[PDB]
Amino acid sequence: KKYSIGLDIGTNSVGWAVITDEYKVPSKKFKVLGNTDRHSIKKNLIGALLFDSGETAEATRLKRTARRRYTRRKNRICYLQEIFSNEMAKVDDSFFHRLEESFLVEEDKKHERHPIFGNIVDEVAYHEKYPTIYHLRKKLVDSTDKADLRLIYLALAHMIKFRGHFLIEGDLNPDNSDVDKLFIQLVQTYNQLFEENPINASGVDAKAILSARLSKSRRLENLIAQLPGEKKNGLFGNLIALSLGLTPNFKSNFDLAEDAKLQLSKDTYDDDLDNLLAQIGDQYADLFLAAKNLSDAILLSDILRVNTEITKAPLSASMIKRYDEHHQDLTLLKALVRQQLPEKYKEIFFDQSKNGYAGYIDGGASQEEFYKFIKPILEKMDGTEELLVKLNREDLLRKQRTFDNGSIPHQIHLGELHAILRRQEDFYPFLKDNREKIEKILTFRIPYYVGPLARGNSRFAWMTRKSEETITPWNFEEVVDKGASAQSFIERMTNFDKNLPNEKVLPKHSLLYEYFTVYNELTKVKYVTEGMRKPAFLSGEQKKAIVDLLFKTNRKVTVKQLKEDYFKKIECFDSVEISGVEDRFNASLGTYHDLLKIIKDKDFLDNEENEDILEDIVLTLTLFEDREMIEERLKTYAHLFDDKVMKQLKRRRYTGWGRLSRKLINGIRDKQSGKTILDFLKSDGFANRNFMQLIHDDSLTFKEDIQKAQVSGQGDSLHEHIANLAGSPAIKKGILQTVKVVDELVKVMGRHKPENIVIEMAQKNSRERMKRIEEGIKELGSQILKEHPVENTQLQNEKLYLYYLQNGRDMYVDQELDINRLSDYDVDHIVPQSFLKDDSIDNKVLTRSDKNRGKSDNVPSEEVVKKMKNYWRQLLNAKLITQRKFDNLTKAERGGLSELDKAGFIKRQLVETRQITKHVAQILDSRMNTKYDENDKLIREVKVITLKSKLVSDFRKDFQFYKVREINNYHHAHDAYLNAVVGTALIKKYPKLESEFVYGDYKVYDVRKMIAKSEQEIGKATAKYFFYSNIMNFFKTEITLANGEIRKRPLIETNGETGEIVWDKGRDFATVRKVLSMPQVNIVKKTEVQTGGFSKESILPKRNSDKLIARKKDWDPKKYGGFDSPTVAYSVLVVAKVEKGKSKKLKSVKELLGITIMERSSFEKNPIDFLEAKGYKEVKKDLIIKLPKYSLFELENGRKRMLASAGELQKGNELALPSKYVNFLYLASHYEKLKGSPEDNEQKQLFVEQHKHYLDEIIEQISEFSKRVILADANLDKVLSAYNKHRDKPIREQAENIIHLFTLTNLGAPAAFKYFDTTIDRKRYCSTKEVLDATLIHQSITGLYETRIDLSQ
DNA sequence: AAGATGAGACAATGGCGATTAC
RNA sequence: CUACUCUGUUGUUUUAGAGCUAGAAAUAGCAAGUUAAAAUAAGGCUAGUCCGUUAUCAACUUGAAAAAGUGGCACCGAGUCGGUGCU
DNA sequence: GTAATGCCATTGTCTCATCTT
Repeated sequence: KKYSIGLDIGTNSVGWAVITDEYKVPSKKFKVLGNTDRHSIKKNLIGALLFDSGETAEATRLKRTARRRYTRRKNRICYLQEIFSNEMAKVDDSFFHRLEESFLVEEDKKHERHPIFGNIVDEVAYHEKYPTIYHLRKKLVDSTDKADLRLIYLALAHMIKFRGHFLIEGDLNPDNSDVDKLFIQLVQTYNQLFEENPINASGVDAKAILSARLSKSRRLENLIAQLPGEKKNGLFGNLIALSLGLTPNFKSNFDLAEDAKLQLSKDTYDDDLDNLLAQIGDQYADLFLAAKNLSDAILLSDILRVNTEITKAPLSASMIKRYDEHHQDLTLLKALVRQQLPEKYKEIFFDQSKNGYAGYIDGGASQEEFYKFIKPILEKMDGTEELLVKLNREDLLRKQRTFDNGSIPHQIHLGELHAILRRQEDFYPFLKDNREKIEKILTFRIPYYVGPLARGNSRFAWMTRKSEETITPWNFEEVVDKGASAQSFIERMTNFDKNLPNEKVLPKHSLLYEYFTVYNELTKVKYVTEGMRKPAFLSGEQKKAIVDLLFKTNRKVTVKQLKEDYFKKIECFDSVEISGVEDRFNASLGTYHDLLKIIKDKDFLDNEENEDILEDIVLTLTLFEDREMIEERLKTYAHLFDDKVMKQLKRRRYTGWGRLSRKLINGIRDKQSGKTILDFLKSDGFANRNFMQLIHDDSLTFKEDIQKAQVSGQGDSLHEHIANLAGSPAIKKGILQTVKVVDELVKVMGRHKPENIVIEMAQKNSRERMKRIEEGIKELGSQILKEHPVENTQLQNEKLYLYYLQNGRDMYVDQELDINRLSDYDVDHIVPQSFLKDDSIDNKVLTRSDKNRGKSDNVPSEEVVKKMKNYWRQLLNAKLITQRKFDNLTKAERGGLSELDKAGFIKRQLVETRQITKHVAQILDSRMNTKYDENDKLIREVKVITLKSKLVSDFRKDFQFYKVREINNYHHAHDAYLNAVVGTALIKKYPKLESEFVYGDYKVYDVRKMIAKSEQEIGKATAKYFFYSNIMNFFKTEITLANGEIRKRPLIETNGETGEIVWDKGRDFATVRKVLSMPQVNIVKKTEVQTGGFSKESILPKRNSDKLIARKKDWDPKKYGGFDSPTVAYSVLVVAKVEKGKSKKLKSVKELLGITIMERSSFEKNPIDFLEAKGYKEVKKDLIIKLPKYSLFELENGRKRMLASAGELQKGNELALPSKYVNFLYLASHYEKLKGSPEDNEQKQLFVEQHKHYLDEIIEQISEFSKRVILADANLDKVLSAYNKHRDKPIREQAENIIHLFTLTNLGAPAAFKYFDTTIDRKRYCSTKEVLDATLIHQSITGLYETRIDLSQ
């Protein structure tokens, strides 16, 4: 029995269906295991696996690095105590011991409750003498007297524990720290990036402006006032606003559609910066980097207020001044409030719940919340000067430990540490002996390229050891093989090219890469002069001349500079027109101009012998960021340069990686031509092929070379094949599940492999079209928006959007369209639906009658093209229409549609562009087909067909097999079935087109033979598959062309070459409808142990509740607080006995106990001991059942539940709504947006109106389903009541809201939903009792093989 | 008319506590 | 398009920073607050300045584990699958 | 006393209304 499998792979579901030769879904009897009376069940071979999305490893990575940081910080403190130990033992015996046990309460604390001195008197004296640690630090830096060793340790430990950032390398100096130098660097980067209309800031006094004590916005405005050519909303103004701490919007600066806001203080700035940079290119990356540096400088000046130089510790003195000012402002505030506003004093200083001062100090109230709370209070009170100016300047009652301290470099803390060590050096000899040791503890930082200092038991570590001793900050240089460690780092961090494995990818800023992309963008440029009247691609000599003369002289090349300074200057061409590019060249030779600015030797940059040297330099600067390792890897080229520019070269840094390798760009060579990819880009004769075309085109050896190396890089296991794929972990999980589903399906069919496996990979728009309309209108100059104003909400209508796209004019006739008579007007297709199924705006026009297109079934005639070509050219250059639409509109002037165009349409409909789909097909093909013959040829028994979603979607829309995702989860399985049907139909109808869809080595049939010329009526003497280029015409009974003639096709479609019936237009559509109507579809929720964090991360205060979880073994949460809300890994049905407490009373209980993630290892180590520790006795070990999340139970009347938890359930049933209601809902909800022909649209609308009683019937279906299964009668009553409340509303709205009503009945967790204004809150199933007497159903991945256990026992 | 800030609603399911009802 | 290394600042939690005056308390009037220690997934053995939140996971049999095995075919129907013949 | 009906969480984010430029 031959069969085929259809698959719909997604990130949260995998649809699957099995079809026969007559497009039927088999129904089979499957054995049922367990201990019930049901031994067989009938199931349809169609279903869908559902599963939670796979997660990325980012969060785990962050947590891991955080753990490492905490560990290493604690180790730093342990090092400091190790240095201090013997002399602290001589001074105080239990000092460090008291410091470690500071957290414990006095009952559990073995030593005195007072940490530092152990007696209350000395503690009071210390705190009064030093109320903050910065007081002690400033004293120890500015006092020559001998100090107590405990206080010295406190200062050093505070400076080491919170040591500051490492963003600045080397000693602190004005070149990389003062605001002025970084401002000059910012305007230098700005002028370098533009140079046309640059900003000159020679006169500015950046220090006096940026460091001045004023509000942020007023400082920004004051700096803008000093630059008359720039404004606050300019790019530079937005950069300064970003550097000062404001939230500037860069949307207007780059005309981006979506608003991109950046805030340096926000933790999510980097990925936001990566999104923005992705939109505008990485040329601005270093610009924003300089802004960040400038921000830190400004921040450092905001903290380093005490610049008077009378002290040696600027930071500690500044914190003292902040303390004093805080004290003054506090006492003044209390005085003013008590004087003027006696009432509400308690709300500010005692209440603490509403963000008062007590909330600012003792409650969870941030600085911005406290300021926001006290701003109106200060405004209302009198005598509040000198506090509001501080509040607006964000310097009122500041704490010493705030979010600003991230900007403090570690060289300052190092300075204060050096000062303290030097002051107390002679008094304590071991400080003199261990000065460099302590300094090394503060300054030592494990390099990125060394990584975890493991000894073989770390999956993430790679470093090499030159000894066998504990790595410390002092012996790191002589124990860590930095050379070998850096080499391993290189070997690990080098990703391999997806096109060619086993070859390292070049850096993104490599010179050869920039040359490659520059030529790749330049080769798609076409020029038309005055006389030739036809587009001609640039020749090799032209490319070399333009590159050498223009691209090697300026960073930005625009079309105007290109035509003015090359074509007119050298080629003497007065007027040129360019279609390939829009405004400028996206590619650029950034690295070239960077190196030119560094070494200032233009001839050296163009010598082809020095290419490898420059590639080595860029690679070294890309891989590493540390100055020492860069100097080590750049020492070989010290003699080449003058050693002045070498310093500037070492300061340059590059980040990023490309996607292609050197061997692909300029390595592999065509055997016949003898030219590499780059050589083909530079020279290719008349026609110039781009990169993607060389990969696609089979006439060259490049495609063969890329294909033949794909299987070398692969591995042996399935896991390695899945890990090598290029996709998110979610789709990789879905792919693995798909493979397993295929394995089970071929097992179910008696180990018979299928014949075919068909695979499918499962307000902004209004803004884009609005910006498009506004730019087109502003460019043209017709003020249609003035006489007929519209908003982005109304622009969703097709006919109105087309009305505004066409300047309010008819496309075929020279007359204006009537704004308020669009119902009489028709929407025409530039390329008819009989040739290509393209219903986008790119191929649609609006006109009063589609008879104006003319009599031909092709593109519009030449008589209309000749009349309207000028107006279409004005709409073209005004960006109202695209280049392709203009090409299609004016195709009759060039003969009309051609065989190459029809072949392009066929390839557009039949080939899948996504690489991930091809790799999945490769995996399935390799796993399914594994036989050979005597020779070395692969026998392909199973064909893996790759299909596009558009085909099945159009199949649904054309024949009313409508999809409504909100009804149930059946649509995945249905999509898989329809994929199988369409795939099998296409492989049966057109076997010679196997190379388009089927994976593997096939004959590359040129499509020119297949396309029939001059309507040969698909003759049989010659092949002639089709005259009309639409592949899905044979499913249709009639074919309506663009003129109105209705062509007829036979009732039974058969293959021409083999005489096999491929589609019976009666029996097969009836079969498809019957399959779509089946109510039993196997929907399976993949059961999964829950993993991840133990609980909510919140560390809650102490409470009298046994739900609290201890943060450490001996930290009783009733005294110390802790975590609550643990996640249940899985539930465990246990049959056991418990003590009632009134007596022994071993009542035999049966209940689900949730094993939390934290408890899992202990429970699995020894379950019985764990359960006895929980209180259970005489546990029936053999009856314990492991129940992971989504475990399925069936109760009475087919009602089903899924396990969400140990104490909560989810809905387990699917609502098999009849097909007629699904189609009615789709039609009623899509009333205005039918997007079909007018007659067809009228038919659908009349069908909806004639069948409006289906609304009440659907409500009845939801009601009866809910009463049987859902059991939420309060919500059902709410629903029915709301439906009766809104029966007056239009049919469309009632349909749209019934769609929301199906959330009441959906499989999975209950969720709230809205019926018009009314909201129905979720009813949860917060009890697991009933499942203890239900039937548990263990399911295979396909759900076919079941095991039913009656838990009554 | 555009940009920024504040408030009311959405994500999105399960655990905790309170509540209420038998 | 994933994956990875180095690093910081906040935050939270207990304890320390003596509260003072009345009053049998309850509760009232005021003073004060900015800082610090320690933990920051419980923990693990392999004892490293390492690892612990990703991937993977129905049931049953054999195994410490990677992993191997276990479930008849047609026909008439179709409310979550039912019925009939052969085997 | 036991068993079935709103807030919080890595407290993010999006849209609408009002005020300011």
